[PDB]
Amino acid sequence: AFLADALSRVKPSATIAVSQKARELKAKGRDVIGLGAGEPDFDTPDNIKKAAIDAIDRGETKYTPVSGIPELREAIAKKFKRENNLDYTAAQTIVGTGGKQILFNAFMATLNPGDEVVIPAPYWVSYPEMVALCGGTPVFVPTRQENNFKLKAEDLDRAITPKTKWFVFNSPSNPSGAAYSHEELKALTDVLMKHPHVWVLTDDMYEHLTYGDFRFATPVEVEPGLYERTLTMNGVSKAYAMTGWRIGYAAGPLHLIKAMDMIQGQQTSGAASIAQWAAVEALNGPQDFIGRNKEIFQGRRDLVVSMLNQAKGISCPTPEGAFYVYPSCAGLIGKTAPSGKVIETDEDFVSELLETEGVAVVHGSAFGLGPNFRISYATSEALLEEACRRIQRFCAACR
Amino acid sequence: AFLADALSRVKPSATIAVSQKARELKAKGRDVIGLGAGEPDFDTPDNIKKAAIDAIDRGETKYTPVSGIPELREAIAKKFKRENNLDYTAAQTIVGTGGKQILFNAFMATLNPGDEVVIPAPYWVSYPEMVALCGGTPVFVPTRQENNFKLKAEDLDRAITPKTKWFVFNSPSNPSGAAYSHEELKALTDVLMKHPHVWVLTDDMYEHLTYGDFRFATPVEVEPGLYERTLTMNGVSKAYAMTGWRIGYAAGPLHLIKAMDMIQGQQTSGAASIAQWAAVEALNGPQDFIGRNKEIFQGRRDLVVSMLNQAKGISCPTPEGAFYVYPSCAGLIGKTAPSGKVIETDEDFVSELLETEGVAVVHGSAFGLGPNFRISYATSEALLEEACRRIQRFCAACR
Ligand SMILES: Cc1ncc(COP(=O)(O)O)c(C=O)c1O
Repeated sequence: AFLADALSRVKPSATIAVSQKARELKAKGRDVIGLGAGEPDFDTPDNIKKAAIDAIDRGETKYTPVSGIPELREAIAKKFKRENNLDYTAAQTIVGTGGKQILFNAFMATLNPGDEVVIPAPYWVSYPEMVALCGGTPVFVPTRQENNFKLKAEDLDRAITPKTKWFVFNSPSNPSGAAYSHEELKALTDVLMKHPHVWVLTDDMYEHLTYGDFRFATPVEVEPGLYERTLTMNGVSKAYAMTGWRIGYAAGPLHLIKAMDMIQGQQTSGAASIAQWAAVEALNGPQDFIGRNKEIFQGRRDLVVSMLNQAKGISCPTPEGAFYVYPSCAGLIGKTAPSGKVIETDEDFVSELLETEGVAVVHGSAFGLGPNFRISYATSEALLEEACRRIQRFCAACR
Repeated sequence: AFLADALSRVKPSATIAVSQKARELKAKGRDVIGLGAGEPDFDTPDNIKKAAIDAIDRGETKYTPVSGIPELREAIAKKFKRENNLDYTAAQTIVGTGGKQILFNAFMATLNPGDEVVIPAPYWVSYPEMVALCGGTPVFVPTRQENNFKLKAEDLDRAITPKTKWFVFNSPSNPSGAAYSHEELKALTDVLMKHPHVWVLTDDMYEHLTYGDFRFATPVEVEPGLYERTLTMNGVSKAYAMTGWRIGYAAGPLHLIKAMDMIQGQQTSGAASIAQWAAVEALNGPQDFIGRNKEIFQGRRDLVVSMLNQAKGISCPTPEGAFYVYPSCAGLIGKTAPSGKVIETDEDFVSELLETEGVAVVHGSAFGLGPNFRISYATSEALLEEACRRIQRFCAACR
């Protein structure tokens, strides 16, 4: 037909559908609280704004090298050494239009029909969509809430086959907020060292959003033996409240970086020049924003964890990173919502919650693990408190 | 293998190669004049820069709708009506990270194995690279310099087969600077009306760079019968000297725009927010920059054409738009260059010109039609004059 056969491999997005239903409820006058934000509710710090404005003033308005301006590729190589104790040259780095484009082109540069990509559940839904669009086969490995949504080494090992090309490792996790300690990650790298053909795609986007005394670690830092088959991907979107600017980056083996540069050159050429100069300042400038926001987010996390565990039938683990919680609604399965609807799935729970209380969350089965739902607490404490009060009232009314 | 088989369908780029030898020669201390620019030498106009700075100041730093902020999509729909007398709603528009991403995802959203894409030669080198990467088959149809590189209806009709899905229409053209009059375009749309399965991808990027009394016309304006199978693509890169900002756009039928949006959502999630607000001002603001640059560029064109036609063995047509000339070196084929090397191909002419005179151009066979070479006159008149003198000296020394 006219559209590519490949598009049929991509399942419709439950997350966009939730945003759409919420938007429809607000349009007809309902008081809706959205709990699906994927971006901080803070503006970009002034120092980053000023650097962008400076680049505009100087006339940095021309095409950049496809893989990034040299100032930013250098800043990225230094960040990987300074923050993650990894050794990359600037030539091993690539700047994309979002971390999204890094992941997309890593897959488009590598996937052939029959290639498998191991994706732990719950997963960010864009991961299997990209793999499927690029023609690969997602292979999902479920985690369990009793293990705080973290992968068991034995489950990772069973999922790997000679057809496995990639293992996607996202810590801290969207949607669960789970974050692997050094020792938890070492158990997984020990498995990967037993399957040397499997490349590792590590999504470190939420590196700087971690709570308490948790210490972030990335796969090649934990296992240097993974250096020649890992793409270490990160970005400024979450850490620096720069989601709109679209700057992500990665570092890895030269032959992969060259292949992604070739595809990126056909797709977008380099990322917006002004946004790249902004990202240079984000990485090289003062880092006070990071510490300030850890405290703000930890308080929001604590509020939501406290309130959700008071709700009838709800159980909420305490996450260690990112700004998501992944509570279970297992205690409400089989009960009758206020509307009369029998709650048979987490999708029923979430759609009844939205209609009855105007609180918009995403059901866990959309991310590969239920009966659960995701809440993003990247919004005000007043809105979180009001939304959790409504969730408490809704759950108490289920019979 | 680890890298995707699709990558092997893309031939290595001669445009990057020549840019490599020029950079290398410059490193050895040669005074190189580069005539392979693809971007205005002027900076982004101040009104656009100010709009960008305003957007930064007030915090337009969040994720946008994937297809673009509503202000820009509305500005695009209004531009297509005001400037091209086309009727599109804002829902029919899509904003991408460069015109490249518009073109790339038009193909990625549609191409299946065996789908053919008719590309007139000389062609922008990225067109067949995109088609091949996405699995399509480029089908080249040569034009003649005697027609100033404008396709004849009979030639278009002979290249269309039942497998043709796309016809790529780039006017004014990179590399040739040819621009089809309304009359000349009607000859091709008359053919396209007889082949209803062929969609039209019209790349109007150089719309606002035309000379003399020429009046730009776009296919759907010429033939409204093509409305339901054309993607009308354009951008701010060339007209507003915004190459580094990466904003391109298109309008077309909703079923294609929605497919392109789905793919763009997986790739970038939407263009840099600050750059979208700059492009709002580009389209809606004063257009004095366009008119000013027509005069400046026309004078550069006249200078380059006249000097090239004084170079021995060179024949330079007068382009109607863009900022390229596509002179023939047919008169030098078989002569011996100053080095003593016999010029067999235009690739030989171009590499000898670079090595002997330090002038960097791109050989015509890279664009599918020779013996020719492309010169960009988006550079100062002093540099064009000096480069053309060197070319004259080189050509005179060919025996
Ligand atoms: C886990 C994860 N990876 C990658 C991304 C991409 O972030 P961006 O493309 O905005 O830089 C996100 C954003 O939603 C994310 O949550």
